[PDB]
Amino acid sequence: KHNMKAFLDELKAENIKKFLYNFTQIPHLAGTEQNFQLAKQIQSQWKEFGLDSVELAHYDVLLSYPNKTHPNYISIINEDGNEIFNTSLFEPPPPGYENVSDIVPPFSAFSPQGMPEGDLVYVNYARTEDFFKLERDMKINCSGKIVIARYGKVFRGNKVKNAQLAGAKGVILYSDPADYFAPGVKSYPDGWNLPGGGVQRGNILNLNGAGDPLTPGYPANEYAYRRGIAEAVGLPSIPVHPIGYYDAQKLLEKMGGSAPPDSSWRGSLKVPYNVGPGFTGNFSTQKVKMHIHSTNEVTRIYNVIGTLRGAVEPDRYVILGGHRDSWVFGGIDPQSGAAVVHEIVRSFGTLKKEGWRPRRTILFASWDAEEFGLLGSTEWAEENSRLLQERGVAYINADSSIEGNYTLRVDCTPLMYSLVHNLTKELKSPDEGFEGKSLYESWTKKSPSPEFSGMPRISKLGSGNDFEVFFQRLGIASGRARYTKNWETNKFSGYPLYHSVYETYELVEKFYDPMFKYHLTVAQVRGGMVFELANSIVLPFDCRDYAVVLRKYADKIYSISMKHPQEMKTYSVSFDSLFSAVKNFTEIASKFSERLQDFDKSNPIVLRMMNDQLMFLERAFIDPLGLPDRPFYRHVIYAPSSHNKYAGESFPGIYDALFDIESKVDPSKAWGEVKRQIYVAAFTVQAAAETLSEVA
Amino acid sequence: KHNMKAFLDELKAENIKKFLYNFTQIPHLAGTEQNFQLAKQIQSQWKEFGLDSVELAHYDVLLSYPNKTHPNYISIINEDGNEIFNTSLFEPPPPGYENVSDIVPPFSAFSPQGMPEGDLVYVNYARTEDFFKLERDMKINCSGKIVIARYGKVFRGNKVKNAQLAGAKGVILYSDPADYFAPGVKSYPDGWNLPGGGVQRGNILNLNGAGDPLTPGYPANEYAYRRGIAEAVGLPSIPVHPIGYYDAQKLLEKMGGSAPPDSSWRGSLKVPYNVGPGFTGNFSTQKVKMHIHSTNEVTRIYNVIGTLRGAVEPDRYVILGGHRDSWVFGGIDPQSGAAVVHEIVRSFGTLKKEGWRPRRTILFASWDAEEFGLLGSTEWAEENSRLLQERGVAYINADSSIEGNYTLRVDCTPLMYSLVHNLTKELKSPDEGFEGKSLYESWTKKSPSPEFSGMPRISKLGSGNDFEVFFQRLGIASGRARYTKNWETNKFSGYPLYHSVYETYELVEKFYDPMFKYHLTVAQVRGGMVFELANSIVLPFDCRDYAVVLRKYADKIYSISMKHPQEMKTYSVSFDSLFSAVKNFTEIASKFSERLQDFDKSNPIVLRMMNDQLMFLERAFIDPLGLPDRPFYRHVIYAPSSHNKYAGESFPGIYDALFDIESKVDPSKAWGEVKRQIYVAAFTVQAAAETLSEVA
Ligand SMILES: *[C@@H]1O[C@H](CO)[C@@H](O[C@@H]2O[C@H](CO)[C@@H](O[C@@H]3O[C@H](CO[C@H]4O[C@H](CO)[C@@H](O)[C@H](O)[C@@H]4O)[C@@H](O)[C@H](O[C@H]4O[C@H](CO)[C@@H](O)[C@H](O)[C@@H]4O)[C@@H]3O)[C@H](O)[C@H]2NC(C)=O)[C@H](O)[C@H]1NC(C)=O
Ligand SMILES: *[C@@H]1O[C@H](CO)[C@@H](O[C@@H]2O[C@H](CO)[C@@H](O[C@@H]3O[C@H](CO[C@H]4O[C@H](CO)[C@@H](O)[C@H](O)[C@@H]4O)[C@@H](O)[C@H](O[C@H]4O[C@H](CO)[C@@H](O)[C@H](O)[C@@H]4O)[C@@H]3O)[C@H](O)[C@H]2NC(C)=O)[C@H](O)[C@H]1NC(C)=O
Ligand SMILES: *[C@@H]1O[C@H](CO)[C@@H](O[C@@H]2O[C@H](CO)[C@@H](O[C@@H]3O[C@H](CO)[C@@H](O)[C@H](O)[C@@H]3O)[C@H](O)[C@H]2NC(C)=O)[C@H](O)[C@H]1NC(C)=O
Ligand SMILES: *[C@@H]1O[C@H](CO)[C@@H](O[C@@H]2O[C@H](CO)[C@@H](O[C@@H]3O[C@H](CO)[C@@H](O)[C@H](O)[C@@H]3O)[C@H](O)[C@H]2NC(C)=O)[C@H](O)[C@H]1NC(C)=O
Ligand SMILES: *[C@@H]1O[C@H](CO)[C@@H](O[C@@H]2O[C@H](CO)[C@@H](O)[C@H](O)[C@H]2NC(C)=O)[C@H](O)[C@H]1NC(C)=O
Ligand SMILES: *[C@@H]1O[C@H](CO)[C@@H](O[C@@H]2O[C@H](CO)[C@@H](O)[C@H](O)[C@H]2NC(C)=O)[C@H](O)[C@H]1NC(C)=O
Ligand SMILES: *[C@@H]1O[C@H](CO)[C@@H](O[C@@H]2O[C@H](CO)[C@@H](O)[C@H](O)[C@H]2NC(C)=O)[C@H](O)[C@H]1NC(C)=O
Ligand SMILES: *[C@@H]1O[C@H](CO)[C@@H](O[C@@H]2O[C@H](CO)[C@@H](O)[C@H](O)[C@H]2NC(C)=O)[C@H](O)[C@H]1NC(C)=O
Ligand SMILES: CC(C)C[C@@H](NC(=O)O[C@@H](CCC(=O)O)C(=O)O)C(=O)O
Ligand SMILES: CC(C)C[C@@H](NC(=O)O[C@@H](CCC(=O)O)C(=O)O)C(=O)O
Ligand SMILES: *[C@@H]1O[C@H](CO)[C@@H](O)[C@H](O)[C@H]1NC(C)=O
Ligand SMILES: *[C@@H]1O[C@H](CO)[C@@H](O)[C@H](O)[C@H]1NC(C)=O
Ligand SMILES: *[C@@H]1O[C@H](CO)[C@@H](O)[C@H](O)[C@H]1NC(C)=O
Ligand SMILES: *[C@@H]1O[C@H](CO)[C@@H](O)[C@H](O)[C@H]1NC(C)=O
Ligand SMILES: *[C@@H]1O[C@H](CO)[C@@H](O)[C@H](O)[C@H]1NC(C)=O
Ligand SMILES: *[C@@H]1O[C@H](CO)[C@@H](O)[C@H](O)[C@H]1NC(C)=O
Ligand SMILES: [Ca+2]
Ligand SMILES: [Ca+2]
Ligand SMILES: [Cl-]
Ligand SMILES: [Cl-]
Ligand SMILES: [Zn+2]
Ligand SMILES: [Zn+2]
Ligand SMILES: [Zn+2]
Ligand SMILES: [Zn+2]
Repeated sequence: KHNMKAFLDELKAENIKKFLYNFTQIPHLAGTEQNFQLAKQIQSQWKEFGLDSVELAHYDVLLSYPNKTHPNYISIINEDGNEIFNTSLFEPPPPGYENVSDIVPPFSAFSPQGMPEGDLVYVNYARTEDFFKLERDMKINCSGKIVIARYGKVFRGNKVKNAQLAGAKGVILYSDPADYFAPGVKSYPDGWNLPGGGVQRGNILNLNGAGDPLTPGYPANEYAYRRGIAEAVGLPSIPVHPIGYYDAQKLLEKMGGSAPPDSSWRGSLKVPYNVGPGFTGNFSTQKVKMHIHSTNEVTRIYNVIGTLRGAVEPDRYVILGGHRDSWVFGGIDPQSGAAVVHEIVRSFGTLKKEGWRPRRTILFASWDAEEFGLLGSTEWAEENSRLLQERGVAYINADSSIEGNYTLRVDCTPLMYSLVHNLTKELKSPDEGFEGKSLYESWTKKSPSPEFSGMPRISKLGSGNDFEVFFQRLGIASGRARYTKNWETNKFSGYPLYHSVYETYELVEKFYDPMFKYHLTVAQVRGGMVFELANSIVLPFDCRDYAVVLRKYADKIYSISMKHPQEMKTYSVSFDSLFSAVKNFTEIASKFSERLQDFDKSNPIVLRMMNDQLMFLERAFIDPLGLPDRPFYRHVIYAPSSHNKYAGESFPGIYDALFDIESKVDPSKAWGEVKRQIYVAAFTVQAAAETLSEVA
Repeated sequence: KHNMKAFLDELKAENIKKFLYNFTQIPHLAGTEQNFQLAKQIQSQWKEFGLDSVELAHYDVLLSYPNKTHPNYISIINEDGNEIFNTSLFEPPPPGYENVSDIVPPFSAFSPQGMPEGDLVYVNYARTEDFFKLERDMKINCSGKIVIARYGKVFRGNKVKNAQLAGAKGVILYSDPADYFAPGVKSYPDGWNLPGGGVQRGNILNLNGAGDPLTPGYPANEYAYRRGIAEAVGLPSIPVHPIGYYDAQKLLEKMGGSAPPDSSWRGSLKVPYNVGPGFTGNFSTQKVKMHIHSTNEVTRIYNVIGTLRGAVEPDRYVILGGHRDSWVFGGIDPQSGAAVVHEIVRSFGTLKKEGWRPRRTILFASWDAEEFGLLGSTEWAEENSRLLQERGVAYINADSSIEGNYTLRVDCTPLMYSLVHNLTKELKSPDEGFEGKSLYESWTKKSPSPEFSGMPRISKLGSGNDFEVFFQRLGIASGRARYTKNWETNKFSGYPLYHSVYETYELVEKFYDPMFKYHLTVAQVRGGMVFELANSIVLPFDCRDYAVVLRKYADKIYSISMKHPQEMKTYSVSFDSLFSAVKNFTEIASKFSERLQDFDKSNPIVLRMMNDQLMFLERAFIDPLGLPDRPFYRHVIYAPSSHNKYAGESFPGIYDALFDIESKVDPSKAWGEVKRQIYVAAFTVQAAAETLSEVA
């Protein structure tokens, strides 16, 4: 028969392996011919796999590339203006790829051009709190300095924004062995650690959900009217360049000025980690000079969109999407995800050729230009926003299936918590020592919930991937699942070879997943979720799980405010409305759940009415006015952190109103805005609750 | 049986008459006790009439009232500062009402306080083109002058905005007999003309759809956080007061300076209509002084919301709404509408008591505070926006049923054109000389379409009534219908006794509609529309009618642009994308219409899928970013005119970008913005078209 088990049993580790090899032999950088050729290949294969239609959706977006005949690099210059040390022009290519053409050298995409020259200040991870420590506690002024920051902890675009706001005239980003070299493991090609010549590529935009910097709000189609570059969204104002730890050692070893303030500022290199500014006595007349010549260029990109039409509710869409573009070979990011999507489409297509169709329509997407700011997913969603907001049931992301081989890592809306628990209880653990046990059992053992015994950790959605437009702009229930490494403290830093030329097929096959069993398990989780969302008669969302988390978030935000009890008295700052709304949501959700299990199961209108109530529940948390100064982050419960795009923040409007409030010059105005955000949150929670009330 | 004919036959002229008398014996000013008492009465009666639930929804909004012990008035002062002439403190009350308490004296709601003193400039109707003529052609400077303007042609808030922008320090509004005294008709109480002591009340806000000035975006509930008055939306900065033509004659008779520029500036009073500034030689040292002491006050208002639950689609809402608050007795505005709504609810309730229910849910609303800026409808829609945008099928307004007795006047979305044609063909004309003929026949004869032989005129929706939030903010298909007077050239000026103490029951019964036959016909049109919208199996919308009008609007906007052919060449301004989108909409709508008539009529999912496509078609014209500087006008095809809130403008984003473009100092920038608006319009039309495509 044609059920979830038939779907899941058709998925094969060996196919995922074959696909990963196929997708990682040459670079697939967004906007390049090689990436268009792969788009055409996946379009052809998805048609052959059995999808009803498979189309390319193209857009012309702003991208950024180094100048091939004018390379980017950093120097130390002496007082004569001789360049006495230069950083590398490329990463040493991996064995057997030293003749591959078109490997883009390391660069920070969207850096402006410039040749700034100055003294270095070391800023640790360039986090908001690192800059607070420098300016407020240490009294070090970054104005007109070049800052050097280690990668890790937060999205690199936030580091750049923080350095600009501190008055830096350039930023150097580097990978410290403390963050990218696990003790006791060898460097690539002999292990999975970053070598000293390896460098992490990546964009440094602050788009806040806008998509293409030139066309915020509207798709970058053939007649689009573009902003001028001076009005573009999210571009950095100062030059930025990334380097490896061999080169960083050379820039850091001569650093003078103040000692590091404590040990959380010292990495693993044999240098003092002095903060500066500038070099010690003998070298105090030497300076650092950047040479950045990259150009921004409007360039065509291509999404592949595959449709499997639903048999009963073809106007309800379940979307499985992940990106195809890579920095170089994309052995983990993104092709370990794309190979999994490819096998899922193949399995669904096998069932379709046997006469089966899902209840609801399934859309499959291979997005382009994710690495340049989620551009392909965002432009397509802008083009199709009316269809998505009235018809979109759920979005399941599918970037890298593995970033480690320890346990599962899931981030999703609370509406999917019960679905994920139930599905993982029905899947076999691939883990050593859990033979014969469920994935739920191994995952719960290795990643326990901080709040509940016998349950696994599930995190908030932040951003930094292609679910952002669907979840934070449009309010479509979204989720993601992948295998990860131990110690989720380091989760925002990436794995050691992230965005380097060393992320290859061989890396995955030799060091991560030789039997492709972790890939297979992740295919069963993502595919199983899509199967349930597209086939369950009642949508598999539990509104009571939202009620639980809303109380947790309300307790958390109240606790932050209560660090300022005198101000809460003076300005009559009350959270009563917010707790009332959460209480009401809890009561209404409980009654709705009772009707959902009781309602006349023979009545397809009451069913679809109740399915519409479940589908539009995530949508109810959207505020059409957006969050302050971030018009494309419209979800009132969740937004990417203003300090770290990768992290989700709960009740973000109230959180940002409270952040560093003790430093605001006009406290009455500042606390007025806290009160306004409490009203907006309490109203939105109550409005969302009321969508679950009886409809008339 | 229980069909539309049973509904329509139950409606009685005599009941409408009884209700109108009942609703007009005492003033029902928003925020007053008398108006709360009437809300409670209508709640009780709607329950007794048979509705499933009837609730009050209350809000606390900014309202404005004169000071009872410090009256507003205008003077002419001599050089000694003696007040030699004062305007009236009240309108002489009508016969038998001279002892009615709490008649609010004439005032302009939301005027600031002030006692400005200066020279008068006469500005005709204070339209954008009147100010253009004064400053540009006549070289008259209004800076620091008091302007005097006649009512008519455009909404009074636009006059006030125009006077402020010209630098006026006060505005005097008056009713000229040219606009408010029909030749050969007697003054009230002997006829329906405005007496010389009659004065038109009315608010002078420029809200642009915001609702309560203190809470834009969110309902003014019990925990709302308000803006300070300095940040309130839409308040005027200069004092404003209205007067009758006896008083206006006294202010205008001494006017000197320049002669009127032509005869379209002269009204019917025996004065020169000199433009000023100031008075002629002998009186040149006299000035005009305003004394305004009104206060703005947050005040509770109450909407009555009645529900008749649908039998098959209870989660689909058809709304019939109109306001209850009046300036004084509200004999025409609004109680001639409210009495009709009351009889419609009574008829629906009779059918319900016999076991009938409509297919879809019908919501009935008695809105408060319409006269102070559409506040009650807008706050309720802000509170319920998530429910309305996912479930709202249609909104039918119900302000005054009659403003004349000549023929029908309909404004609606093109989606309702076919519904209105079909219904009026099935109704009897009440008109003299059309006995035995259809309403369609009399209406088409008296108000022919400017474009099509054998069809009636149907106008665009503008604003100035409670449909605004539903149609221009939320994108719910909306319509309105009433009986009107001849010569629709004067349609924006009102009938002579509009917003005066003389609008009484006696006015309607003696002079407008003694047999209540025009009221009955309007009840059959509004009720018949609500019946069809709530009961037709397929929603009674024809998307092909939108396609026709979109081509007309595209031709019109292209023609405006083509007055500037040299600029269109220089800046490559092309309308090709917009015409392409309209062509595509036309083709897709045609194919959708074919499926709608062909689809398997036994399949309720294809039906509801296709009903959802019809319901969300109006919704597709909403841009979540709004129009420039008008965030609550989000419909891209229609917005209230920026020059006249009562008039609708088509493709408003392009129209406003083109308006007076030859006067912009930076033509490249100005034409860039025209091109941006063409892209937005072309994109939105294509996106709306695509919602009618096959769904997968
Ligand atoms: C969580 O869910 C509950 C419902 O269980 C909501 O409760 C409502 O809470 C508000 C307070 O925010 C109450 O508002 C009060 O309404 C009174 C009149 O209520 C009657 O009439 C209405 C019809 O209009 C009915 O809906 C209702 O059942 C009652 O019969 C007003 O008189 C109150 O105003 C007076 O008191 C206040 C406070 O002291 C003064 O400031 C005023 O000036 C005035 O004197 C007040 O407005 C409302 O009645 C409650 N509804 C109920 C119980 O059904 C919560 O609001 C909701 N939480 C959130 C965050 O939305
Ligand atoms: C009204 O409806 C029609 C559909 O009937 C839409 O037509 C589309 O119009 C656009 C132009 O705006 C066409 O875009 C062109 O697409 C070419 C590739 O198309 C092929 O591949 C796609 C899959 O990606 C298929 O959908 C399609 O069927 C084709 O097989 C590009 O090569 C074109 O770019 C090249 O030419 C232009 C113009 O000279 C250059 O500027 C470029 O640099 C490049 O050389 C171009 O982008 C699109 O193909 C049309 N779709 C069709 C026919 O199905 C209208 O757009 C629509 N109106 C509006 C307002 O939306
Ligand atoms: C995840 O799995 C759990 C456990 O199976 C699911 O909860 C269970 O769901 C069913 C509904 O299919 C409930 O059965 C019902 O029981 C009541 C009597 O209590 C009866 O009236 C109904 O006719 C029906 O048989 C069952 O109680 C419930 N168990 C719980 C809550 O412990 C859950 O729905 C799954 N989550 C999904 C699909 O998202
Ligand atoms: C307003 O009234 C007109 C005239 O009645 C309505 O148009 C008519 O609608 C019916 C659909 O109920 C059409 O009948 C169909 O004819 C085709 C064959 O051409 C057949 O395949 C179908 O089975 C069905 O019988 C009829 O053609 C059509 N007449 C027209 C367009 O002239 C119109 O729908 C009404 N508008 C509303 C309800 O909004
Ligand atoms: C990846 O797999 C695809 C699909 O099998 C290969 O593309 C095919 O190559 C054959 C032989 O060269 C051609 O005849 C077909 O036209 C191709 N099919 C499609 C759908 O493109 C591709 O060569 C493989 N790539 C690598 C690097 O191994
Ligand atoms: C670092 O690179 C720079 C640029 O290529 C080198 O400086 C150049 O040296 C050549 C040959 O001596 C001169 O013709 C250029 O005028 C120099 N350019 C600049 C911008 O200074 C420099 O030698 C390199 N330093 C090393 C390898 O230590
Ligand atoms: C308007 O009609 C209503 C409803 O008939 C009248 O209110 C009723 O008055 C009677 C007798 O005074 C009371 O016993 C009822 O309690 C009232 N009913 C309701 C539902 O309020 C009202 O008096 C009429 N008003 C005028 C001015 O004639
Ligand atoms: C217009 O009204 C004003 C204000 O009431 C009158 O001027 C006042 O006259 C009284 C009695 O003579 C004085 O006590 C006040 O000091 C005056 N007030 C002001 C503000 O001037 C004025 O007489 C009236 N003019 C008429 C009726 O022609
Ligand atoms: C496989 C993961 C490590 C990919 C990682 N995302 C990611 O690398 O996306 C890119 C682009 C993200 C963005 O521009 O928002 C980046 O961070 O440089 C994430 O989802 O955490
Ligand atoms: C019966 C009509 C003459 C009522 C008329 N509307 C109306 O009087 O509304 C009021 C308030 C309108 C507003 O504030 O938008 C006004 O214009 O003063 C209209 O719809 O044209
Ligand atoms: C890149 O640098 C070369 C060589 O100096 C120069 O000729 C060219 O203008 C640059 N290319 C771009 C795209 O700016
Ligand atoms: C940092 O330095 C610049 C000038 O070199 C100055 O404008 C700025 O105010 C300084 N900030 C401080 C001292 O906080
Ligand atoms: C994969 O698992 C093995 C066994 O625990 C381990 O030695 C290896 O380090 C893991 N690989 C990675 C990349 O973590
Ligand atoms: C109205 O005027 C009176 C009398 O001059 C004054 O006492 C009162 O303050 C005013 N009322 C308001 C509401 O401003
Ligand atoms: C109108 O008068 C004021 C000063 O009385 C002046 O500021 C303004 O520029 C004048 N406008 C003209 C002459 O257009
Ligand atoms: C009502 O109709 C009669 C007959 O044409 C006419 O004399 C009268 O003026 C009309 N009333 C109004 C208010 O137009
Ligand atoms: Ca865009
Ligand atoms: Ca409001
Ligand atoms: Cl992912
Ligand atoms: Cl109306
Ligand atoms: Zn990725
Ligand atoms: Zn990446
Ligand atoms: Zn009215
Ligand atoms: Zn009115």
